[PDB]
Amino acid sequence: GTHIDLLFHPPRAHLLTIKETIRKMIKEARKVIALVMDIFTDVDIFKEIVEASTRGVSVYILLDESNFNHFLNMTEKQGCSVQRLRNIRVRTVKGQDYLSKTGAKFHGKMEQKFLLVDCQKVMYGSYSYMWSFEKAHLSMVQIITGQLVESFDEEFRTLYARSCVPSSF
Amino acid sequence: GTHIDLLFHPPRAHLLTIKETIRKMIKEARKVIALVMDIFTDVDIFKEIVEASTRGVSVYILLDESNFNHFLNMTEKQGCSVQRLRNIRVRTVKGQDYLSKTGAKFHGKMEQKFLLVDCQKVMYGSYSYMWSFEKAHLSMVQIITGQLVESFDEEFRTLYARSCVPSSF
Repeated sequence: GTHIDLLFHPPRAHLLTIKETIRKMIKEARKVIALVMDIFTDVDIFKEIVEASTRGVSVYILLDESNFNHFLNMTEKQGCSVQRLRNIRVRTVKGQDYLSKTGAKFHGKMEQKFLLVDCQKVMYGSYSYMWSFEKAHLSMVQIITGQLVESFDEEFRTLYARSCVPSSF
Repeated sequence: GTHIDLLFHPPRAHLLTIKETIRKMIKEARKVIALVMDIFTDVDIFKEIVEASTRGVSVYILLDESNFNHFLNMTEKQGCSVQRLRNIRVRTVKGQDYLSKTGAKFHGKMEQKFLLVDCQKVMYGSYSYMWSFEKAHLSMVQIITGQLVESFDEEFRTLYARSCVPSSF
């Protein structure tokens, strides 16, 4: 019962860019937006999420811990105190704990990127929400509907359980 | 007309790790292995691929250009002259050409990775073939069969057309 389409950046035969398709998915949200992302500095996509939250959509954002300050820096430059928006919850996720050969205890990264809307549609792939993925890199995503979406919902709830309030907050 | 299973690292409720599943896909190859990868330094996966090529399997490897010398250094340290293996072709892919803030010319990265075997099975996701994805990071892949595999074959041929002989050769 699963359907999958592919999109590329730079775009191939398809009408819309990956970024235009992200904006469409957020505009079409009725209930819930769930986002897992490694680096998030794109102001246009951020503005779309904030607008969704003002019309009553619940928004849950999970960001890689080591890159969180880039998101916080962007929201501040835009004049937005995001921690005051009650309809948006932002939390951070760490990778595995490991020890370096000088004995220090480090953690790695959450290497995971997907957008899950109304428990009904997913965008999954290698595109991160930053300028370099518009101007510099080659990337691809899947647009997913049907039974497989339930597996992405289960993984989002598992990462949300692991996630923490950001230390800056 | 497409079936998809999810695997995680660290593993969840599945018997094999992602790396064990990669080795199994390569051992089961009968005709062709097509790999797209951003960084490749895992000696164990490299040895499985070489073994497949001695079996008569045709192997095509596409690597991100900026990271290529990490792969070359690993093969040399293992005492392998990968140039000499006629059944393996290794080529590099560049991202988009762009101009930086200061006007310097750079190219971006190929942010893509997937393993395509015998034109009938794909592993697609965020796992790279390096130590950090075993011990430090969280990642996920899909095992894909059915009609969508043709779309990955088409994209591999398009990337192969774009790709170049590595400058380091």
